[PDB]
Amino acid sequence: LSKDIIKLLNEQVNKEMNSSNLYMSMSSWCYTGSRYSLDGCGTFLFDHAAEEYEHAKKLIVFLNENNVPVQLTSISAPEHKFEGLTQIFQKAYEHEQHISESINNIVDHAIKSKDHATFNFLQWYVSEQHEEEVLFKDILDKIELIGNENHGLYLADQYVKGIAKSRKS
Amino acid sequence: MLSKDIIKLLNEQVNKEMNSSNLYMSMSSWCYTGYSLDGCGTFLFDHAAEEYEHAKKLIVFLNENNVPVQLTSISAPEHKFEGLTQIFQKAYEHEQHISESINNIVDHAIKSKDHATFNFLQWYVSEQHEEEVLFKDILDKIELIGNENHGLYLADQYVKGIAKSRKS
Amino acid sequence: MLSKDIIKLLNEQVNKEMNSSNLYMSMSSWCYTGSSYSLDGCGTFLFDHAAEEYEHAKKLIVFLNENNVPVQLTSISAPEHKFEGLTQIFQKAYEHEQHISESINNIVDHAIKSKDHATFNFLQWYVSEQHEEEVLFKDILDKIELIGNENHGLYLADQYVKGIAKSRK
Amino acid sequence: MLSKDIIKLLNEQVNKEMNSSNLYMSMSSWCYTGSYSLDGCGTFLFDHAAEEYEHAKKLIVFLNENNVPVQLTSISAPEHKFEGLTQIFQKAYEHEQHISESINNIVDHAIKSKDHATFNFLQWYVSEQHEEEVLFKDILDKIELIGNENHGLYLADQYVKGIAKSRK
Amino acid sequence: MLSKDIIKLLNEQVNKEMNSSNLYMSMSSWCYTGSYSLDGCGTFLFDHAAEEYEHAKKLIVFLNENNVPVQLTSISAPEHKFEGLTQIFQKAYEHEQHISESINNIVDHAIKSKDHATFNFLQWYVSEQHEEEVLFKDILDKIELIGNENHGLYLADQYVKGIAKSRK
Amino acid sequence: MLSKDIIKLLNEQVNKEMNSSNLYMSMSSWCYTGSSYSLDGCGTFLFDHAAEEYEHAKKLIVFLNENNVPVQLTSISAPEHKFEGLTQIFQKAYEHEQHISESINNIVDHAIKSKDHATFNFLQWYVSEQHEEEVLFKDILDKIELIGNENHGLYLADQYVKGIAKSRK
Amino acid sequence: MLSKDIIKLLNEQVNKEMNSSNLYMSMSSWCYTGSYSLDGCGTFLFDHAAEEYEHAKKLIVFLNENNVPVQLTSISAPEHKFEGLTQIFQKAYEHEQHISESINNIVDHAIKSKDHATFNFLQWYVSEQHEEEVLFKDILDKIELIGNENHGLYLADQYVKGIAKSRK
Ligand SMILES: [Cl-]
Ligand SMILES: [Cl-]
Ligand SMILES: [Cl-]
Ligand SMILES: [Cl-]
Ligand SMILES: [Cl-]
Ligand SMILES: [Fe+3]
Ligand SMILES: [Fe+3]
Ligand SMILES: [Fe+3]
Ligand code: NA
Ligand code: NA
Ligand code: NA
Ligand code: NA
Ligand code: NA
Ligand code: NA
Ligand code: NA
Ligand code: NA
Ligand code: NA
Ligand code: NA
Ligand code: NA
Ligand code: NA
Ligand code: NA
Ligand code: NA
Ligand code: NA
Ligand code: NA
Ligand code: NA
Ligand code: NA
Repeated sequence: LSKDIIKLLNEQVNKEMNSSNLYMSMSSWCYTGSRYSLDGCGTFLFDHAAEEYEHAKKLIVFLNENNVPVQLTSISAPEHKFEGLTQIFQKAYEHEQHISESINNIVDHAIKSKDHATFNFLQWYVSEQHEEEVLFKDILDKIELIGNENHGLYLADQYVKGIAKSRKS
Repeated sequence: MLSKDIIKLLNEQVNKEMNSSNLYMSMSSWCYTGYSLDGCGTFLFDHAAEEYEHAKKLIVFLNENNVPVQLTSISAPEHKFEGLTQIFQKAYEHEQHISESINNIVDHAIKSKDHATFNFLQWYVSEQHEEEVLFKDILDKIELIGNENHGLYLADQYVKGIAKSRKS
Repeated sequence: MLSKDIIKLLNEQVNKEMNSSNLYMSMSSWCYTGSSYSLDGCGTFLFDHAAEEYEHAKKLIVFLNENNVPVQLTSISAPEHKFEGLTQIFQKAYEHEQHISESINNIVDHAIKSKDHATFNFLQWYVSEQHEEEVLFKDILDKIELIGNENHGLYLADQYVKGIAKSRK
Repeated sequence: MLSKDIIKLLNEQVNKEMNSSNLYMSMSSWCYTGSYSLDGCGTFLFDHAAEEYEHAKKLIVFLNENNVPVQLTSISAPEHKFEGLTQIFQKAYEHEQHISESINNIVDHAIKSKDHATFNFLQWYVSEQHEEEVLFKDILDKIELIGNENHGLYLADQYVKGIAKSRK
Repeated sequence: MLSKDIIKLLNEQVNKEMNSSNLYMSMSSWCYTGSYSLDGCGTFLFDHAAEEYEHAKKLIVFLNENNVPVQLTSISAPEHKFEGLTQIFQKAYEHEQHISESINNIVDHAIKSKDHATFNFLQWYVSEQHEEEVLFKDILDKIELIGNENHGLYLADQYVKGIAKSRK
Repeated sequence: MLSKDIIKLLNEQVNKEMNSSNLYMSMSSWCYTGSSYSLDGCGTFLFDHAAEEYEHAKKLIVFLNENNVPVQLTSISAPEHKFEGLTQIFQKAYEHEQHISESINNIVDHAIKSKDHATFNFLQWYVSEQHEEEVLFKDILDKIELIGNENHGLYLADQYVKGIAKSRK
Repeated sequence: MLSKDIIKLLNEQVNKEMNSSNLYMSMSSWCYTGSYSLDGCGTFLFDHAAEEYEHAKKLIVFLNENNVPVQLTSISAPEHKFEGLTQIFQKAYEHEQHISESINNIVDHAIKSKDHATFNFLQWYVSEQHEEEVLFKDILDKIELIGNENHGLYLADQYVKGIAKSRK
């Protein structure tokens, strides 16, 4: 593995751990707010946090198997106060776009350095990340379609609860 | 509902478990690249993942009880270690510290008559105890085998067997 | 052998559970016929919860009989029957469950003080089930508040609770 | 809809069933602790108490489904002191005869007021109550046949234990 | 690791269980040969003796797995002469109450010293011992209910035989 | 009916088996915690052998009860607890098994002399099992001596015994 | 081939078994008709008679297969009058002790004369006879424990009926 690819992979491990924390904090906001219980969204975000940690694990396995040191850096406290349900999913979606871009950057570097084993390895991750980014866009758009007049938050929360349930099953 | 003190201790425990997860990943990586000791490396990786599972279970409990989760900043884990004995000695000491921290929570739950929380924590007391004992056993086996000749190989194979039997 | 204090607290708990069971039957009936819609989802849920409370009473009576302790049943007061609305009924129910949780904690505390470990051990199923019940009532109450009662809110809330009742049996 | 008179009689019947349930729990406890335990009789009476509560529940379902208010009354503290096993079963049997009579009164009323849906619904209850009344008469008579000289109480208790077990 | 005080109490508990096992073997033999054989009671007491040894073994496993030395003491010669069946079950019941109290003492100590892993482990034992104590009370009371006039001893022995058979 | 001598020898054998069981539990504990490594393979093996010795005691008690002979339990002396090393512990255990074999031979011999064939016949399972145990201890002792204690010898020996324990249960 | 002395002892044993079978048939009949029927004891003794004949047959097979002449003697008319149920089982038990002694004598002889094939063959018989002797002692003792006041004979007969049924 090249020096640059090693550095980018280590940074990606750290980004995934940071994402996991961020989504746990968002999950907690859904259940208890900046200090309603939106348990559908809360469950979905918790499960997504756990999935991000699974990505970090898979990257660590790859580093260990390739004999490259894993360099875990300090963990920053995630944001814990959010304005509302739309805003939380808008931040999440933007965050997923940033993660997509960071993976694209690694893949691009693997092509440039002719590291095709690493290119090949990363395909599961490109593909899963894309599905995640699209899923967040879809939920964000559904929250906006439903609206928050009357029982809109309830309907949105039930919609997201359904998505969470179907992705575990 | 939960007392202020119990909430604070539970949040601190979530952070301690995340910190443990990172520490064990760093130890795992030292095993692979610090000689490659893949048996120890796999075992420690799996133990890191298990600590994160403990953090998750605690977060579920907090969410379900409507208590805010406060994830804090954590220092980077130590990454340089002196040798295989020393790494397992540090790990074991760390597990004893985690045991003590859980005992403190359980003690506070008794004092504040929070028996729902006492009851919840029993799986965690039990699993943590099994972990602490397992680390002591591995440490002692590493010392029984010794590092003369192929001792490190035998120790690594022994630990590889433990890792395999605990996933199965 | 059980201490005098523990015997008295266990007997009081039998009587409290019978009282709770009747209270939940009365709440159930309010849902079906209270002064003015039929809320059969909530009505079914509360009926089922009433029956479960009586099962708690029965389990405590079995324990007393098996331990050779006399059961001392007192008069069980007629429950309250008039309620102001759906939110209020679930607010009262939730507060009532919190009171039951406290009363069990008090017994458990006394078992520790008198070193009655057998009784401590017996009571753990009850601590655990009670906590699940208290949380369930908090969740329903919060959902009722999220939905609101503008337009078909009450219908939505009732359908939500109907679904919970069905999934728990 | 159900007539006013029938509604009142049905609610009174619910209350009688709840009252019976409590009385039989108290009788059950006397068997266990009223030394020595009559656990056969104690189990049988406990189970009969539970069955009476099942009847109360069935009646409440019918009221809820018919859109009629359920009006639960206070349940009086039951008798707790009894002179002996014969006397307890004599009281129980007399109590079951009273419950039979109270059901007959409702059914009679349903015929007179032309509430045939209610008449039809109550048939399971007429039938089950009759079986209960007969069962109590049979047990009481068996207790009398066995007698209490020597180990007569033991024999009676074992007989009733057998009945309790076969009915579960 | 386990505290010094808890280690000592746990070892004492092992020894109490071994002592109980021997006492119940002696009581079993009195039933068979203390003419006539009370083989129902004899079988029940033998089986209970074996169960006490199973408790001793479970405790020893816990000590071995926790790296604590097991210190077995001499087991005193048990009482072998008894006045009758009531008296034997009265002694047995009192003995079970003493064992219950000794377990409560350890559990209490575990709470006070914050050894929650040990508290958690001991719950199976608290629960099983309570069932045993109650079972002895029930048998003793049944022996008293049956009496010894005529074939009372036979009836009592057949009752206990039935219990022994259903518990296997 | 059993002779006086046979009754006394059978009672003595009950007490010897209880004493053996305790001795093997103490040896087991030495393996796990003796003054200085954890030898859990040997520890498990010896625990299991202790339990089996107690099963021998139980079978003899059943025979006495069924034959209407009083069981006369004496005090069971505390076992020895300090041992010098792995070789020495298995040397003591093997010698102890040889002594038990002799004590059974003495009973069998007395049964022949008193023409107590029923007792002779009963004792054959015990002669046979004891012989298998004695041989097993000789085999382990010899294996411990073949491996030696230079380097990881103790570890190898402990793994060997662990395998025997596992295959016997 | 079998020695002359062993052949004679084996033939005598066949004859003893045939004689036992007849004696137990007579005892069986006394139970049924010696008013009232003790059919439990009657069935048990009949079945035991049949079992003794099965032992005779097994011994005859061994003699035939070893090429030794079987010499059957006259079977003496058995006792037919007995004083009561205790006395009948006391005679039966004493008879079983005599049969045990006669088997011990043959086995002893086989050791002394070095006929180990015969020693080996006889082990099933030593073992079965011992179980029979013990069973008769147990029944006799139970008859004594129950007593004959009131319905004691009925209880004893039902007890033995149960044994007969479980052994088939
Ligand atoms: Cl930070
Ligand atoms: Cl921070
Ligand atoms: Cl009323
Ligand atoms: Cl001691
Ligand atoms: Cl002859
Ligand atoms: Fe709508
Ligand atoms: Fe009788
Ligand atoms: Fe080697
Ligand atoms: Na992602
Ligand atoms: Na841990
Ligand atoms: Na209503
Ligand atoms: Na409740
Ligand atoms: Na009583
Ligand atoms: Na319904
Ligand atoms: Na009433
Ligand atoms: Na009835
Ligand atoms: Na006896
Ligand atoms: Na173990
Ligand atoms: Na002792
Ligand atoms: Na016990
Ligand atoms: Na050791
Ligand atoms: Na042995
Ligand atoms: Na007759
Ligand atoms: Na043949
Ligand atoms: Na003859
Ligand atoms: Na015979």
